[PDB]
Amino acid sequence: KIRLYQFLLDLLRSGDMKDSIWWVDKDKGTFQFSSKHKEALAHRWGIQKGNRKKMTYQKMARALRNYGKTGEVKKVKKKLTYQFSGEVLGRGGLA
DNA sequence: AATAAGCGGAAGTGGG
DNA sequence: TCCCACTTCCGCTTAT
Ligand code: NA
Repeated sequence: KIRLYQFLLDLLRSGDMKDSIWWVDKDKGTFQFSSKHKEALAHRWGIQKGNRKKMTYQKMARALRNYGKTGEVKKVKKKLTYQFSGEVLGRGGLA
């Protein structure tokens, strides 16, 4: 099963949910979710995973928080805004 | 208050 | 056994 950070990077590449998530500074890997449309994106994550319950943005963000220590995704000091690591960005484009 | 978001411990579930 | 990679639940805090 795909990892959450990869699901998000792939969405940003495809633009399929551009009203729910977007790059802020793609060269730096900063991205942001829509206040009003993030739940639809969270629902898609849960369905992709086949989880028992309906996924919510809150649960998805709780998972994102666990990447802060290992570094794949860090929370930036703006609402609903995060930053991928250089490792995630480089390996992603190469893959 | 109403609404929204942030913080994050802890217990539960997957798939090795 | 026991970690992976989250998921789910819960109580608390901050927004300015
Ligand atoms: Na605010």
